[PDB]
Formats: sequence, C-alpha cells, structure tokens
Amino acid sequence: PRKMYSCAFETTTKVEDCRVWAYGYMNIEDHSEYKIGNSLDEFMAWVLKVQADLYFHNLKFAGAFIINWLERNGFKWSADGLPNTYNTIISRMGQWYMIDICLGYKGKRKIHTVIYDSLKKLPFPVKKIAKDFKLTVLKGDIDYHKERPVGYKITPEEYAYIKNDIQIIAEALLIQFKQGLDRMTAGSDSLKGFKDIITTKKFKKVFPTLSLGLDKEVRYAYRGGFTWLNDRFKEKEIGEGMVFDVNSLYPAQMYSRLLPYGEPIVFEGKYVWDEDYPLHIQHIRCEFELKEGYIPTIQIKRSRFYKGNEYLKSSGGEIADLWLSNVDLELMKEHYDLYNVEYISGLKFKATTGLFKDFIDKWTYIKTTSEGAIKQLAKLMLNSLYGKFASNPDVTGKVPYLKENGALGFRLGEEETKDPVYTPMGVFITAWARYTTITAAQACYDRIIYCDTDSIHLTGTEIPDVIKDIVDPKKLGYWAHESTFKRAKYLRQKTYIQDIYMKEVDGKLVEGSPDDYTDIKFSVKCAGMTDKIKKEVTFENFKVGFSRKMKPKPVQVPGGVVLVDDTFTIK
DNA sequence: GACTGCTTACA
DNA sequence: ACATGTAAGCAGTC
Ligand SMILES: Cc1cn([C@H]2C[C@H](O)[C@@H](COP(=O)(O)OP(=O)(O)OP(=O)(O)O)O2)c(=O)[nH]c1=O
Ligand SMILES: [Mg+2]
Ligand SMILES: [Mg+2]
Repeated sequence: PRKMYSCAFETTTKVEDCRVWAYGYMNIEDHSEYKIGNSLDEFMAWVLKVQADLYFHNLKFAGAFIINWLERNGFKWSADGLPNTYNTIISRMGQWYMIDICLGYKGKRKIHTVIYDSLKKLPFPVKKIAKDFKLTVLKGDIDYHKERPVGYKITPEEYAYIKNDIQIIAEALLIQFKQGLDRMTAGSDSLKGFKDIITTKKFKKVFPTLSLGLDKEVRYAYRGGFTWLNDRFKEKEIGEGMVFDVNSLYPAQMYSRLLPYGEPIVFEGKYVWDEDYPLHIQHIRCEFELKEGYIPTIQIKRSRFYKGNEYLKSSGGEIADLWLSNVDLELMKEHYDLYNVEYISGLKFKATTGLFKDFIDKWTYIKTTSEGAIKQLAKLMLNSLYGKFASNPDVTGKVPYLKENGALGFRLGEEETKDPVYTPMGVFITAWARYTTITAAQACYDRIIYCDTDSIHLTGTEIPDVIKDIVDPKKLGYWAHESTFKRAKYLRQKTYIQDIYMKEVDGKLVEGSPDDYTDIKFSVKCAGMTDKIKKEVTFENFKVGFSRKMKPKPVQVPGGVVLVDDTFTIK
C-alpha cells in the first residue's frame, strides 16, 4: 500500500526567468505530514526518495517544471522502465495523466515515484472545489506580481496559502477515494462503476472486444452533434425567441433506444432486414440534393470539395462515400433526394434496450440532489460513460525532450493501441440523438434559428403545438423550455449572444418570461473565447473583427511554462 | 501558403 | 493506467 501526497508549485511568470519559487506537499491521509519550502531541487530530492503517489492540480503546468528538472539531472524519457528514466502519459491532444520516475529495481520491485493529475478527478478551480465540497478556503490569493529572486523567502501569508491549496485537494481527493472513486480519472470510475452493476462477466459477453480493424470501420460511421445556423438569421440582430434543451440527451438515448450489442456480422451490398440483427451500418456511395423545405443534415469532413463544418444542400457533382447507421440513413433519405446510389457493404448488430438503466437511475438521482461541482461530477459520470464506449484505441502520445535553447519540446511517440471498448454504442447514441434533435428542428422549420446537439433555438416565445407533448422541465429525454430571450445575434456556429429574461426568487436570479421578469441577463456563447474576453463583449461590438489581446496561452520556456496573453479575434 | 499542431469553448 | 465530437484562433510549416 503506497502513500499518497497532494502537491503544488508557485512559479515565476517571467519568460526568461522561469522557475519554481515555492513548493508544498501533504500526506492525503495524514495532514500533519506536510512540508513547504522554496527550492525545486529540495522537492525533487524528496520525490526521488519518497516512493509514493503524487498529485498536482493541473499536472500539465507543474509537470513542465518537473520534466525540465529531470532532463537536467540525468533522467531521460523511456517507456521501457529502465533505471534513471521517466515515463509519461501525455496524449496527442496534450492531456497529461502521469509522470512515472524510475530509480531502479530492488528484487522484483520497481523503485519509483508516480505523479498524477488531480484535475482529471476534479476538473474545477481549487476555490470551487472548496466551496462545493465544504472545505476551509482562505480569502484572497498570493501576490502574483512580487519580485522574487532565487532564494526568495516565503512569507507567513504565502506559506498559509500554499498549505491551504494542497490541503483542499487532499481533502476533496480523500472524499472521492473513500466512496470507491479511486481510479485515475472520472471517466475511468464511470466505466468501472458500470461494470460493477452489470457484472464484468456480462460486460465482455454483451460488449465483446472487436478487432482493431473492425472497430476502425465501425468508427467510420461515428459522428458528433448537429451544429447548424439557419442562414436566414446569420449576423442579424433579432427580437424575441426561446431555447429548448433536452434533459440529458445522450444518457436519454442510452436509457430507452434500441442499441447494438455483441459481435457484428459482415454483409455485402444492401442490408437485408434481419429481426435478430435489427441495427446496421451501411457503406453507401451516392449523390444528393436537399429537398425543398428541409434542413440540411449532411456534413462531409476531410474532403477537398467541401468545407468540413458546412451542412450540404448538394454533393456538388461529386460522388460521396458515406458510412451510416440505419437511423442516419433513414434521416438522410427523408431530407434528401438521392442519385446514383451504390450499396457497397456493411455490418449488422444484435440489439436490445435497457442495459444502462440502473447506472443512469443512480447518477441522474445524484445529479438532481446535488449542487455545484458535485452535480457536475454526476453529470460527468453519465457523459463519460458514453465517451468510454467510443474510446479511440489509438493511444499514441507525445514524448518530451529538451530543446537546444533549454525549453521542453514534444515529439509524436511510437504508435500504440489499447483494446476497444464498444464503439458501435457510440455510433448509435449520437445517431439517435441527431435524430431526436433534427426531427424537432424540422418540425419547427418556420421558426428554427439554430441547433447545437441537444437544443433548438426558435423565434417567438410560445411553445410550438407540434412539440408540446415532448416538452417537460425535468423528464429524461424530453425538451425543457430553458430560456426566453428579448433579443439575440448569431454570427456562426457556437458563436452567439442573447439578452435573457430573468426573475428573482429568493435573492437568486432565475429564467423568466416576457411578462414575468425583473432582470435581463447578457449571455455570450463563443467557442475559443476565454472568460475575461467575454466580459468585454457588448451587443454593439459582437461582430467580425472583434479582437482583444487577453487570451492566456502557455508558452514552453527554459525552466518550465509561462502564461502569456495572446490575441483572440472573430475572423 | 493549406495544412497541422497547440490551445479553449460549446455540446 | 489515458471518455466523445465539433468549431474556432494563431504561430509554425513552400
Ligand atoms: C458537457 C458534455 C456534453 N456531452 C454531450 C452529452 C450530453 O448529453 C450533450 C449535452 O450536454 P450538456 O447540455 O452540455 O450537459 P447536460 O444536459 O448533460 O447537463 P446540463 O444541461 O445540466 O448542463 O452533450 C458530452 O458528451 N460530454 C460533456 O462533457
Ligand atoms: Mg444543453
Ligand atoms: Mg442539456
């Protein structure tokens, strides 16, 4: 049984003096075992001899300072667990999960210290964690401005702040561990929690591990959420409207839709109805023209003919190769006229309902009876379960190295794979969800402004009679009338602003209606736009050309990472 | 360069 | 040992 420690660094913010000026560590099950000091060499000496599991909140930041030390002290990168090497799990998107430091072997025992990311377990700011877990949190923060030379001596106040930060994570992590949420990440606990319910025995019988190749071609049919701005409204200031939001859309599909299980059977040509294998994926070649009065539903990515984000009214005189679930193919056929159709091949699946019942009943209840970070964690259990099923077996990551200038560089590592989970599930969950969303959007064609995944934005303020029977503020899978706005402007996908009607309840602002409102909330939704920049946005300046030099970006410099303000522009 | 790589936000 | 797609900005790559 290895010891567990909560750790943190305070670092300088100078590009060309970049260094740790303070560290802290605290035993997660013995808060009286802790140490605060001013030296990274002193900390790393402890790291080397402690033979424990370490946690930093946001390992991506602290790990840069740690790997810079390792590379300067005779440690090189190796996955082969040799003496005086470190291993990392850094993903190809650049998520840090682990730094594993190997000092050697005494018998059949590895001598090593392992460092993990507590952000993977608790993806919130430290203060949010303290508020929502109900833990002691000190007011204010360390002065990020003060001049701190080498050997700078930590004040009593800074010492208290550092100790508070490490103790908050310690207490929160311990709360989770004692419930059995002890794995590396929140998603890992979700899949493990699901396997506990249905049994591991039943898991690999119902969700067999597919060959890497079969999983790859299943994945051809795997697509995300429907994100679409009606061109009619693009860049226009508009009046009153409303937003409908599905109550947990993906889990809702998991709960009640017919979904694939088992090994698929390959077929050639056009799928022939098989009651025992009622779901399929079909490889189709065709040209297509959107029918009059229908929303476009076809997006083709990685093509020189089409912009990947654009929903297509026409194939433009080129033959489209498409891999499609039966739910998607049926939707495509309702919205489009098809030309020169070739049914090439496909895969058909056994199917059933209700495999996720107990797991979703558990976590929807925890979500409903919880608040803040604790609610968001229950939400994450539900959503990471879907993601886990569609886990990409390509786990090739990044290998750190020390550049000639003293800064960390990264190279793509040797290709590697892990077993698939069950990707057909992912295919049909998103498929049933697109179906849910698109059919509702299509039923409100005369009023539809905008869709993103689980939501429809409409003109006017009354519920359409055609969706009245599937609207509910709480029921899983139903549409909630979430808000009503006084005015809005949608510039493009994931880029819009709204003036929302609010009313006060018990001193708390709640969504209201055009007759039952006291306050107007300005809301900004803009992919890539960080929170400080959002505060700069007005109805008047929210247009193409809006720019602020306020976006923090982490720059690798000699010694570690500095956050430097970069520009963000609506192009 | 158009591309991808390196980062965030919206789901 | 590592949940998902999608959409975006900007510094690099002839
Ligand atoms: C936020 C989020 C959403 N999604 C997908 C699945 C969700 O059903 C869908 C819409 O999610 P959201 O509307 O963002 O979140 P939610 O409905 O689960 O919870 P809430 O509305 O209370 O904030 O997008 C993920 O797969 N992972 C995520 O982390
Ligand atoms: Mg939503
Ligand atoms: Mg929602």
